[PDB]
Amino acid sequence: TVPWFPRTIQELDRFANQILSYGAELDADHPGFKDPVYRARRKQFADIAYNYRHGQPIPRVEYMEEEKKTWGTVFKTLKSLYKTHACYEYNHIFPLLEKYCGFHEDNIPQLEDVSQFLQTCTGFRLRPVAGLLSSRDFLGGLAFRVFHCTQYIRHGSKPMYTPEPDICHELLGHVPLFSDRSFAQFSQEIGLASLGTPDEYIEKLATIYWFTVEFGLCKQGDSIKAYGAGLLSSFGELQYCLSEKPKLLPLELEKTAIQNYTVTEFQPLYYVAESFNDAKEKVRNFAATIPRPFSVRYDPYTQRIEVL
Ligand SMILES: [Fe+3]
Repeated sequence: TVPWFPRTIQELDRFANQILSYGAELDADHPGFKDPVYRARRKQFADIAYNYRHGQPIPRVEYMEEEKKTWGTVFKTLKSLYKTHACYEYNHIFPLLEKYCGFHEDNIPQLEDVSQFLQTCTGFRLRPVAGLLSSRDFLGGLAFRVFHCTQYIRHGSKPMYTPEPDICHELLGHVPLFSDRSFAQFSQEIGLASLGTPDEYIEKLATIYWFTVEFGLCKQGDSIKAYGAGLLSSFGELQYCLSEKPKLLPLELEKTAIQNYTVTEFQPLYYVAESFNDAKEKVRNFAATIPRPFSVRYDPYTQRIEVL
């Protein structure tokens, strides 16, 4: 048989009831483990994601001074590297995010405002997400240009560290790239390639996602820059990734999809994309080889996937 997949954007609502219910915040080594206030705050954000329904505005949240401080520290520290380390598309949109979304050290941008801004850029939109979605569900949302986004922030005791994505990572790492046309298309191609795809191939696409959307390097003229969200939200790894230490290889999906990696240390190897249009073409070609008895297409006019 073929695994179920949403045919309409509203159907993404099925995902909220298929996440991992025992999150990282519950682990003994989590920065906020012993903090009961943090614990309740996280549950509060998880309840918002749980009750969220496609089409609704994303609830605004008054962040505490402590949380704004953690955001400020992360913002301030990462900002210094973007001009020289981030890909052109990133730096091109950041000023706009600062002007229209309140991307500033003293303020944590609200997801609703960021979502509206993205929608006017590429039709991408955000949906608050509780915890960990399976790769199949996470990738599936991209097909509709929907990005499942965390709303909670890392624990304040370790502002430069997070064992999971949190709002700083989503907004400083992912968001600026989703405002780029080609990137949006490229991201969506991965999502489309995952619809109704067999588990074994979902894993291949998750790995490709890891080496592009999360830890990708882009060719820029005769130079190289970072566009991966995991890099763009990592002070240490962002500087490291463009140094002489890591091994760099051309994005080549047949090899990239099988490549192992660990999410604990700096990546020893990175794949370099020629451009987002090219990475998009490569994904499309790779999707072609995935054994699926059907073809899928997204119709932005009706917000439905057409199955051939
Ligand atoms: Fe991420």
